[PDB]
Amino acid sequence: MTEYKLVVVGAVGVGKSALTIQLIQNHFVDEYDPTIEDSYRKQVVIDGETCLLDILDTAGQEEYSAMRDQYMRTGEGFLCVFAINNTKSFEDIHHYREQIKRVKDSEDVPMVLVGNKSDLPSRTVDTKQAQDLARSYGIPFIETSAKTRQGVDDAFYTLVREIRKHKE
Ligand SMILES: c1coc(CNc2nc3ccccc3[nH]2)c1
Repeated sequence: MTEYKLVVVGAVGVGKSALTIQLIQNHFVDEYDPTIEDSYRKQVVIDGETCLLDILDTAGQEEYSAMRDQYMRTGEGFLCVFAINNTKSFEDIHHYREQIKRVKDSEDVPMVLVGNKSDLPSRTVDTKQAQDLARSYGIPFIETSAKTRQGVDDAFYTLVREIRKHKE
């Protein structure tokens, strides 16, 4: 069986806990609790093939910098999730990308750009911003609304295909 090493990252105030739980047991929790290290693995059918998704959600604080290079050495797919309500996270994506690219040590990297909290009326970061920024990276941007379950699975399937075809 094929294992997809994916890691969930982002900023504080986005709610990665809801993103992980929604994809695992299919539940949405409004409660925000900072998780450090939890195991999130589930078998999903990708394009007619059942595969095991090995996902590890990590911290998003600057307090945890030493363990950064650790999970970045095993994780193949980095889930850079930001929030449209937080324009800071939009910028932090570049810094995070820089750190990731620093560990990856490669220009070509199959990653995606997804944002949460798209259900909030306080949209600080508009679509044009992300869509235009994606042009510089060379990777598409996907809107992930875990609130109403829109784009959740869709954005996850594309990532797998990009990585699968890259291994071929
Ligand atoms: C118990 C503790 O970790 C596990 C699963 N391992 C695991 N390695 C990973 C490396 C990168 C991303 C997710 C990963 N997930 C089970």
